Amino acid sequence: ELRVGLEESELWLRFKELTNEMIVTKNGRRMFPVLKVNVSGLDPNAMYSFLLDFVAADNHRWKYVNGEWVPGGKPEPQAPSCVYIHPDSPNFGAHWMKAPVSFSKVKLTNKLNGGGQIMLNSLHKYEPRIHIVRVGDPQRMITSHCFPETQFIAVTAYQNEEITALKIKYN
Ligand SMILES: C[C@@H](CO)N(C)c1ncccc1F
Repeated sequence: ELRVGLEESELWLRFKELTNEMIVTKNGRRMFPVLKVNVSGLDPNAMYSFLLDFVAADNHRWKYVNGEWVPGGKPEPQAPSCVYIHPDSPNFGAHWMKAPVSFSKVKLTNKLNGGGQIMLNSLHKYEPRIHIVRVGDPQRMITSHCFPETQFIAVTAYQNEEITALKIKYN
């Protein structure tokens, strides 16, 4: 049976209980923590690509008020559908399953300034989602996993000083 498990779930949860924040910049910022998953029950002989996108979690934006995240207005029009191809794509099931799959090079941006970056809206909540794409398949079979532990708000700067501190502590 295909299983995709979140690595360092305990670490993600320490950020999620504060409300997680990720920085977006003109030139794109790598994530901390890094999304890493373990994979079982692929066909070790088949070839697959791994894709990552970010699903808008709400029909409103957020604001940090009196040390609390609160609904902060109506949303902006949704960010363009940005998909990151894991640089090991395409590869054998055996490759994907032998060691955790790390998305360490993906960059979050608030400008469509190219470079395979993911465009997000500041002060909007996103949930990372991994797709597994079987190569050479006439049915173009895809599997999608969502990682609710990894929810965060895109920010141009940290709002919660505890998040700022957590990021320095564990990174
Ligand atoms: C929560 C911590 C242990 O305090 N832990 C599970 C960690 N896991 C991965 C990277 C860094 C970590 F520190």
